[PDB]
Amino acid sequence: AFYDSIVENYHRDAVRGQAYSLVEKLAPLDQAGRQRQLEDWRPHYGLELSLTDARQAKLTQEEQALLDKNLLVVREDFTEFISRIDAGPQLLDIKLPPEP
Amino acid sequence: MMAFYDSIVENYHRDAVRGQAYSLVEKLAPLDQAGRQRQLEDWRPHYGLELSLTDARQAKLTQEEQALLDKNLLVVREDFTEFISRIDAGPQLLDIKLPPEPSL
Repeated sequence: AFYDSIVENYHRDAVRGQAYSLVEKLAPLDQAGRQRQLEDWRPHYGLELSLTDARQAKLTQEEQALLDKNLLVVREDFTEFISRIDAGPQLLDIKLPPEP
Repeated sequence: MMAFYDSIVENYHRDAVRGQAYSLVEKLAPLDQAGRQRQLEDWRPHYGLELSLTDARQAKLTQEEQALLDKNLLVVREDFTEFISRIDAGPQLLDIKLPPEPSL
């Protein structure tokens, strides 16, 4: 719907730079290096950070098509963001802080 | 309880932006003035946020807001769309603005 598109694109815009900077540090690292880098960030981040992939995330074909374009997949009422990291299958998951 | 509502919204936005600001400051703080400007220019084509440098004079910070910076907490402004962050012990601060909002 039009509301959904505009809000989704806005949050895409608000988070794409954040995702870029996290990916820029994660992409050169191996699997263990990525997990350690996530643990290093967590005491400084209000966002929930984790690694995932299309199977663990149950990505639809439309969502995979976004990742092919290096666009953020937006889920969970505009609070979860999934980013391509590189040419490989492992993805970055970013969640906004929990609400009170 | 709507009487405190602005503190809930402020703390939420501070929580959502504090990590972003930390990662930006980590790159800016070690750099001299030319390096900070260069780094900002390299970031902009990858960011939907507006990124700039400011200080307490040109931001017209209140004492309350300077008190937050002294604690390395984000100053939050402009309908929770602008965030000002301490960079180091110097006067130059980081200004972060969310993307333009849609209009009816």
